[PDB]
Amino acid sequence: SGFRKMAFPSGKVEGCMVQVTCGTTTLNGLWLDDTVYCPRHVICTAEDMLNPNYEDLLIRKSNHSFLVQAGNVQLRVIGHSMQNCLLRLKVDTSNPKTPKYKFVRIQPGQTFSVLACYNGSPSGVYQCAMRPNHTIKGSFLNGSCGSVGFNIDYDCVSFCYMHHMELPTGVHAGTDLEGKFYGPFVDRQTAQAAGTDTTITLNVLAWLYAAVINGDRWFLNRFTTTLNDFNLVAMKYNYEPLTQDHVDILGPLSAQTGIAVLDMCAALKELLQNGMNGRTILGSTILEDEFTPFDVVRQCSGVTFQ
Ligand SMILES: CC(C)C[C@H](NC(=O)/C=C/c1ccccc1)C(=O)N[C@H](C=O)C[C@@H]1CCNC1=O
Repeated sequence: SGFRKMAFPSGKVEGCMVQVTCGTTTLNGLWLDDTVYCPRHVICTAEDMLNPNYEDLLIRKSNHSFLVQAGNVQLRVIGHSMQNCLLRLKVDTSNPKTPKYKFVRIQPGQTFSVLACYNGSPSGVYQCAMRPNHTIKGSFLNGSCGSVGFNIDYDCVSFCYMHHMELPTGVHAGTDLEGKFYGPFVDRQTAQAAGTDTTITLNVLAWLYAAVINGDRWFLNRFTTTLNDFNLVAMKYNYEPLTQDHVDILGPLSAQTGIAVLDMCAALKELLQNGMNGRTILGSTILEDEFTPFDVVRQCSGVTFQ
């Protein structure tokens, strides 16, 4: 029993974090096979960071403008290129600790683990949701750029995020591992506002199913609702519209609890309209939206506490 925001075990990723220095700027790089990936603003000085032209800044560097340190071992750069907002450094050594990996671009509402690192040395692990507005509510200080977000399937690491910047509201923005930003952000030392954000309705629902799987039914009711009538309430409460695909996705959790999706939607509509009346759900006083249906199936028992 229990339900916690749970990261993936970070060991396979720890073995790939390195430190990358260029001039005075130092940040983290990801070392896989014979390549180190890292944010391209490592080649920027304080002057450059406001309005940098990275094509121009980069051609002025050689391979030996870049210092790559893996633990104590210094790694020799033997090639470099720019891929969107990333730099690809080829090094003379292949990382023997490289795991089976893919690069994926996650979709809004999906979750991933973050391995926060400073000077190429892992520091902490936590679980994040890609918000609809393409930000993540991370925990990052100066020096954290190059930290990665990842999921782990069996023994394959799916890298999906590299950290680049912090927005004025304290949330974070970054790229996939091809250097393409999530959301409309750019790597420039300027304030850029997150778009307005929304609650992830599919995740709220998967988590109410987790509560029932773990044996708690107090919030259910006798009513039901149409998709459209639910979506009138969701829009009043700044919840994402529920679609027929999201209903379909909840099929397995609906099956395991015996609670039809639109019945659970009627439960959520009532929770939105009346509040929770000083009660908790899975230990929380608010409706949680950073667990996907995949997260719920992964963590809960396949046997409901009936
Ligand atoms: C050249 C750019 C892309 C670098 C990036 N710059 C920024 O994140 C600037 C953010 C900002 C906030 C308010 C007003 C104006 C700007 C950065 O510092 N990135 C840092 C990576 O090293 C991570 C920051 C540092 C503090 N917490 C973080 O997540």
